[PDB]
Order: sequence, then structure tokens, then C-alpha cells
Amino acid sequence: GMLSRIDLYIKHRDIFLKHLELLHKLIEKVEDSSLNESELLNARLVDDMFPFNVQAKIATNFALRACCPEGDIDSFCGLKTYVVTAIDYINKLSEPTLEQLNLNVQDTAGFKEISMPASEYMSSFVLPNFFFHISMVYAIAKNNGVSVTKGDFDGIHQYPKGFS
Amino acid sequence: GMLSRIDLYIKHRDIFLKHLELLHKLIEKVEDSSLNESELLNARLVDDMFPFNVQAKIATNFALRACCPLSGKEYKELEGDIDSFCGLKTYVVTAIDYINKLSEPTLEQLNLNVQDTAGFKEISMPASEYMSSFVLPNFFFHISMVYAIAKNNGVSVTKGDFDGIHQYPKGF
Ligand SMILES: [Cl-]
Ligand SMILES: [Cl-]
Repeated sequence: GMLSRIDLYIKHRDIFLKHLELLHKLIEKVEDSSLNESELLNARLVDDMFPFNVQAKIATNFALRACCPEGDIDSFCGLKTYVVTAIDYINKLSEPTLEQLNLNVQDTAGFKEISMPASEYMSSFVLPNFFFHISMVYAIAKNNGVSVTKGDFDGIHQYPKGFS
Repeated sequence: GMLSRIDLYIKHRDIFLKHLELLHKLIEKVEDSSLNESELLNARLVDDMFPFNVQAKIATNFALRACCPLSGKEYKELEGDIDSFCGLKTYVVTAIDYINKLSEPTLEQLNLNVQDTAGFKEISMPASEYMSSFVLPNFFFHISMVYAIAKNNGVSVTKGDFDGIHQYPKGF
């Protein structure tokens, strides 16, 4: 019953942690791709959608918003630090009580003020939004000639590699 | 424990069901956008990435890959027409109805490892890990691509069409 919310939280917290680490490893790959730093960080897919660095910042902020209840994103060094700061913070956090997971979280979803139990807030609201912005980081990277496969996104898919 | 396995399956299944329904509602919006049908379905976001209709197909098959072994069924790709809005909607509705009608998994089925292939890598993971660590991120990747392609082709979509929680002012 209710105790499974603790198990759901641990599983999804570990999923945010894993994908934040894959995001940090993606930024390292984009860095060593011999591409222009500023051009890459400000690169978009859709004209009215956020650029690469802002997509990485939003995804990181969504992981923090889910797990808790500043920085330079204009350089690869600063954006990596931003992600590492979130990873280290989330790892420091103690295992939640059932009472914490039933506490209502107050947030805004566009123009709508939302109130959800922290458990549903993490899995129903944050989790899909986190994956949306993570997906945008990967698609922008692929669009700018970065050699990325599904393996860089989930750490489970594997494809034959090259050399040189 | 055992209680945890039943509840995690229900939560993950309900998330797939919710987002497949939002995907169905998205295709209805794209259909009613007075855009060219074939152009919109074959539209890409990145040249080396799958088009709109194939992104919707893969997302739907990821939901089926997560739910079929849990009710003791051998996953087979859903066949159908994805080259028309009517066929693509039918494809998603077929998956929703199928998932909804699946029998509640047995204790034995919940305790079994799921065998699959991720590219060239063979995997064997317990039901909870397979659904949440493997399927769920991949499901949301392809769902995200459907939304981004729709937005790129002038379709009026907001985050509300993606998660059913975000709200913005609506048309007059
Ligand atoms: Cl965006
Ligand atoms: Cl793709």
C-alpha cells in the first residue's frame, strides 16, 4: 500500500541520479567534439524552444524540485559544475519517511497553481517533464553533429563502436 | 517486498496508460490543425532521427514491451497503418485498450525477470527495473520527439498536451 511510495521514490530518485550522470557524460562528449562552445550551448531545435544549456538547466532543476521537498551555464565547465552540484546534493539527501511523501507540494505548472502529494509530484509531474528536457538536450546534440546513440541516453542500449 | 512489486507495476502501467491517452489526444489535435497529412506524418526534427509517425509507433511499442511480459505474454510488435491519422490513432487506441484489458499479473509473473534486447545488448532485469529504468526513459524520449515535431510544424501545443498538468490561456 502506502509504504510502496518509499520504494517508488527510491527507484525514481535513482533514475533522476542516473540520467543526471548520463547528462554530465553527454556534456563531456559535446565538449570534446571540437565544436564552437558558445554556438553549441545556444543551439536550438525549434525557434520558439529553449537552447541546449537552458534545456540541461531545466532538466537538472526538475530533478532537484522532485527530490528536495545558481551557477554559470554559459560554458561547458560551468554547466558540468551545475549538474555535478545537483548530483552531489541529491546523493546527500536521506531516505524519506512515508509522511514526507504524503506532504503536499505547492508548485506552478504554467499558469496553474498545483498542489500534489510529494510522491505523485515526483512521478506524475516531474518525471515526464525531466525526460522531455533531457530528450531535447540529446536531440540538439545529435542535430549539431555529436556522435550520440541511445546508449548515451539510457546506458542500456549498445551498438558496435568504431576507432580512430 | 511483495506488496511493493504489485504497487510499482500499477503505478508504471498507469503512467504509460495516461501518456498513451495524451499521445492519442495529441494526434487528434495534429489531425485538426488543417496541415498536410503525409507531410506532418513524415516530418522529422533531426535528419538522422525517425519521423513523427514512427516516433509515435516506437513510444506505443515501448508501453507494450513493459506491459506484455508482466501479464505473462510474449511481446510482438503491434501491426497497423501509421501512414494516416486514422490508422495512427487506431494504432495507439489498440495499445491502450489492450493494456487496460490485461489480467492483473500473478505473484509469479511479478517475480520473473524480463528478457529483451536493447540494440545489440541482451538484458534480463526484474519487472520493476525493466519498466522504470529501461522502458520508462525510452518511452518518454519518443513521446517527447512526437510533441517537438508537432510544435516544429506549427501545431498549437503546450506542455499541457504533454503532461495534462500544465495549463496556459486557451484560444477564444
Ligand atoms: Cl522548450
Ligand atoms: Cl530517433
